[PDB]
Amino acid sequence: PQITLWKRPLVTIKIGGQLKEALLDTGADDTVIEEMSLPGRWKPKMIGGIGGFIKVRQYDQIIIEIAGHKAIGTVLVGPTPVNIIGRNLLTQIGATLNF
Amino acid sequence: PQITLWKRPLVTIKIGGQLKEALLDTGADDTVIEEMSLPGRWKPKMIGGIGGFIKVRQYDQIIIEIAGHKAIGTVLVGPTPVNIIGRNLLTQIGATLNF
Ligand SMILES: COc1ccc(S(=O)(=O)N(CC(C)C)C[C@@H](O)[C@H](Cc2ccccc2)NC(=O)O[C@@H]2CC[C@@H]3C[C@H]4CO[C@@H](C)[C@@]42O3)cc1
Ligand SMILES: [Cl-]
Repeated sequence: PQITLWKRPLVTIKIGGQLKEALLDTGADDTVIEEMSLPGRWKPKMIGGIGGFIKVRQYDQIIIEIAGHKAIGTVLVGPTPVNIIGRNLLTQIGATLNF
Repeated sequence: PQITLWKRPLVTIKIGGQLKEALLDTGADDTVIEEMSLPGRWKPKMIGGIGGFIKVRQYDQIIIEIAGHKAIGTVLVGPTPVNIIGRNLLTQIGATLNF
């Protein structure tokens, strides 16, 4: 698909057996998902945005379906107000910015 | 151009006579630039990201050249770690997300 940017670029994702809405975000290095339970070991991490830093749990090798496209990578879980699909997974579905 | 996302999508902008680097950010509604002096009156705005809220100054109808494309629109000025080009100006230069 080609997605215009008049509105937030939100898509449906499947992660950990649940359906969620998430933002396709070229400004995010990593993918950040609201608090949920995932399997495996995790390590703590601090990530910084506008307004300061938050603590998240880093999970590796997580499978995510993004608008029907399967991808695997690291997912950060923490108190974000919006689910964010970052560059580490956008590259895997072949996403590009065009102008 | 067509910009892949294996690296941060950084571009050169020109604003108020100065060259700066900025991130093309589909996850940002608005455009936010580090502290600088711009012409005209400003208005207050609160913006919220991952780490809380900050107060910024809103300037309207600012000329800005983004990777050689001219845009005229609203720019927010405040303590941001990186200069962010958001959807308000990405739509003016005709940017889309494709996969
Ligand atoms: C290592 O991995 C990461 C991954 C992500 C982040 S990140 O979330 O911190 N970030 C990184 C940028 C700032 C360098 C990704 C950016 O796309 C963010 C996404 C977003 C949208 C909505 C809510 C939270 C986060 N966007 C935003 O902050 O948008 C807000 C939205 C409301 C208004 C409109 C915008 C103009 O100013 C900002 C503060 C905004 O206020 C950092 C590190
Ligand atoms: Cl990854």
